[PDB]
Amino acid sequence: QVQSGILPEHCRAAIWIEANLKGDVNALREASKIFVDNVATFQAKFPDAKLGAVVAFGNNVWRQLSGGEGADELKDFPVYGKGLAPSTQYDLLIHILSARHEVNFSVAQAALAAFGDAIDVKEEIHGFRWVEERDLSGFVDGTENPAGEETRREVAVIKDGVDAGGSYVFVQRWEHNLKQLNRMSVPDQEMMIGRTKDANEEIDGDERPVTSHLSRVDLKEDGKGLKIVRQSLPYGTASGTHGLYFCAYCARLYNIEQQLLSMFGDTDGKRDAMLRFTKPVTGGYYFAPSLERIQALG
Amino acid sequence: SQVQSGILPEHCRAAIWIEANLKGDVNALREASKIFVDNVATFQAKFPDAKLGAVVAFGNNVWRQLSGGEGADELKDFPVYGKGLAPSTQYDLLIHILSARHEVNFSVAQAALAAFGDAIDVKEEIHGFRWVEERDLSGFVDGTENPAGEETRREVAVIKDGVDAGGSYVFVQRWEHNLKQLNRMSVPDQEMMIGRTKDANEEIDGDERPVTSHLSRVDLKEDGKGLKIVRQSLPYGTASGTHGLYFCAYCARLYNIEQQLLSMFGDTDGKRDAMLRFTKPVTGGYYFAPSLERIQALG
Ligand code: HEM
Ligand code: HEM
Ligand SMILES: [C-]#N
Ligand SMILES: [C-]#N
Ligand SMILES: [Mg+2]
Ligand SMILES: [Mg+2]
Repeated sequence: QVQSGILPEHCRAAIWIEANLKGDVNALREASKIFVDNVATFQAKFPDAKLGAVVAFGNNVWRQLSGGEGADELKDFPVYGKGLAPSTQYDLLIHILSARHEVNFSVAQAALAAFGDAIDVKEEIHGFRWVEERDLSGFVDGTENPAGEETRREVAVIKDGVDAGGSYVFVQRWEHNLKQLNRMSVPDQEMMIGRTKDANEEIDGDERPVTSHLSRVDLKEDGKGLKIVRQSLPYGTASGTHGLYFCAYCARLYNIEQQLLSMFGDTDGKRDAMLRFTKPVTGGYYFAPSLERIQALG
Repeated sequence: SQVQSGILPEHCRAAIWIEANLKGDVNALREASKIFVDNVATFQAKFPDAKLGAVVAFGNNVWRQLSGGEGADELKDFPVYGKGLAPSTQYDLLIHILSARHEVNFSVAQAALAAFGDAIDVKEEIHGFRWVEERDLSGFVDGTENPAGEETRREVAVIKDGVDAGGSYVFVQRWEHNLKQLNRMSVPDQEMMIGRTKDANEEIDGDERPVTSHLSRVDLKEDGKGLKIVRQSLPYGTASGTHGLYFCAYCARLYNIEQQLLSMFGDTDGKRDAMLRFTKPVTGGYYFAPSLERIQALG
């Protein structure tokens, strides 16, 4: 019932396509059914890839496709920090992940053939897992990410009601300035993140700044963690733009939004220390329906 | 007398090509090149699993300066072919990194940029990937008649004696495929354009295919001796944006490459390559890849 791209772990490569609807919204119903069938065909042809994919929709388009039923938290991605986090809300998100970039490329081509000229592609990002599963900053990223199908489903997948099997998606492309990062001593970079760089040990919450990344995003509400399932990957060229393509799934949009309000100064007026070397340049929220919901579109 | 590690490896799934111009004094390339080939050895020791190789190669103007004009007799700036059908974008430096792991290539590319620093102006950076069934994005298999095995690849690509022993000439040319235009062609018309069958990859006989077919343009012989080259090309791009083939070839003589270009672009017999119907070259450059010892001896 869940779309195949939400739960797989340790993907080596991904493709994210963000697009606007040019045509009639009804064009998305047949295209989405064709695409999920193409995904099943590619999984049968390349079982070693561990391929998964997700089709997700922006607020305006999803309200039309669903007739206003469910997806109660869905809204256009707002700016956070009064503009520190910009907003680039589009209508459609396609997320393709697997162990093989070449298979993702064929799947991306099938997605574009299915949607055709009904969409205007705004962004296409090719993610790759880097050496030692580190972010391009040199810090390991995924250590506290929910692990195993059971916990990932608990965090990411809606349990009951009309949206059972669905998930909320957040995508945000960051552009790293590695020259500005390298000007920082390793201990200063470690206090900025909240984990040691080489050994990847958590720095105690009482011993690191409240602006450290972990202090901004490891949030609890009366001891219950506001967890999310991250599928982010590094991207870019060595000589041009590079950074992290942030991607997260959650059964509630609330958990993601509380982390953004914290990181961008809206909650307590303090900003994530990572803003010293990297910045977000896109931002969008989407609703990922269940596979049964996609089949019930036409 | 040792060949640079990136020329001969076969079947590497990923590559990075960086093309750049020199901003200041040519001297800056001397230490940077030594640092970079040392970084390559360090990365091979750290990621023995990667099967990493790399090449540093130089354009005519900068190689004449670094070599004092000795050797590399065929080197010259890449000219236009077909009076402009093949454009020319000759730069000063080419860095080619290939391995079984794109992530390792990325670290090596960053080390190359750290070594050369602000002495260079990067003009192009292309990330190549091997596609499904080793096919070009056009859907045709690549590589079938490419020299195979170290022995033949060395014979074709590596200079055997003299001051340039262990070196090679490099040609790079980025093509932009129009897959929509290709898909308007029937499969039999695409097969006559290439000179091989599409699904089974069987050669169409030379007397049964047009003289404009790709194989008829580039499978050239001089009294029965093939003008062979070692190709290291890979597909590149985005599905929604620009994509195609990043053509890359190594040869012990620049002559073999040039005869194929004169043929493909209409200079030899007035006929051009049928692939121009759906794809076009947008860059072009020739470089000289010295042997590892000649790079170590830069100073
Ligand atoms: C430049 C952008 C970012 C970088 C480089 C980055 C990097 C990291 C690193 C290195 C970790 C620690 C390793 C781990 O446990 O996964 C981490 C953890 C985390 N990040 Fe980020 N991050 C970024 C943006 C974001 C954003 C935008 C969010 C949420 C909206 C976020 C949410 C999280 C969460 C929830 C954790 C786990 C915290 C915990 O429970 O320990 N990150 N990030
Ligand atoms: C869009 C650009 C190109 C495409 C799609 C392309 C495609 C192909 C294909 C499908 C083959 C047949 C399989 C094989 O034997 O490898 C081939 C062969 C070959 N291509 Fe290309 N090619 C391109 C450009 C070039 C260029 C620029 C050159 C040389 C300057 C070249 C030289 C060769 C050679 C020597 C062969 C082997 C011919 C033989 O001996 O049978 N190609 N190419
Ligand atoms: C954080 N990723
Ligand atoms: C030709 N490759
Ligand atoms: Mg924690
Ligand atoms: Mg032949």
